Amino acid sequence: VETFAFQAEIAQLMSLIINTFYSNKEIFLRELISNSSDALDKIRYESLTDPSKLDSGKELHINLIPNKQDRTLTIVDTGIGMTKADLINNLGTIAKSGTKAFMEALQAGADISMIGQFGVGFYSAYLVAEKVTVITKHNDDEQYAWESSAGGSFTVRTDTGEPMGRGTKVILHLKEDQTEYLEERRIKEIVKKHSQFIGYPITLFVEK
Ligand SMILES: COc1ccc(-c2c(-c3cc(-c4cncc5ccccc45)c(O)cc3O)noc2NC(=O)C2CC2)cc1
Repeated sequence: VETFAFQAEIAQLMSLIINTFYSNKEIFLRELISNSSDALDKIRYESLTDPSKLDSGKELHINLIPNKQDRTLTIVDTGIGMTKADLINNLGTIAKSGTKAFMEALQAGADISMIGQFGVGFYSAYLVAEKVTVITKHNDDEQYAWESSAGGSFTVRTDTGEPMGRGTKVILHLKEDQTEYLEERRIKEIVKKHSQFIGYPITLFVEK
């Protein structure tokens, strides 16, 4: 287990998201679905010239998995997946400018829902989650677990859990007052309202 500090700007953005009173929290789901869609686009495109890249799984889709017992909402995709360098360095590097621009926009009146326009929508997860754990697997690389409860640091480790074929699994450990996002009807509403134009199947797993 290695522990890292977030880039300064990103840590500041996370603090703002966590501490600003903002009722329209449902936007987190659209942003995570959008990220999955981008990752799916990437593996789809790469497979067009190298179909062996789908040996780790041909289906390109997104599953939404609420679990009231664990108080978790899981967003799983079979996209390209992330490398160790993605988790430690690249995600942060490619987000820096958008983060700075988003922070400036906020100070100048813009509202939190604009976050996705700046390419940093992931961090809206912290509107509803006290901790986010992400398992990811890129071809020809190992499975990793990323995790953060904010507060300025994240961890990365090699994951010895159940093998994913390829893709990314975002596990939102929800805040006690945010359990509405574990309800079937609510998730359906949110997906229809914000994520109706995604080129991959989105499947809601109903709890038994
Ligand atoms: C918007 O920018 C990005 C950056 C990277 C990705 C991405 C994901 C992915 C990432 C996040 C996510 C996005 N942002 C921060 C995250 C932080 C921790 C864990 C997942 C994160 C996620 O929620 C779901 C995913 O399937 N998987 O592979 C990817 N590779 C790329 O796309 C190559 C740069 C081309 C998606 C969007």
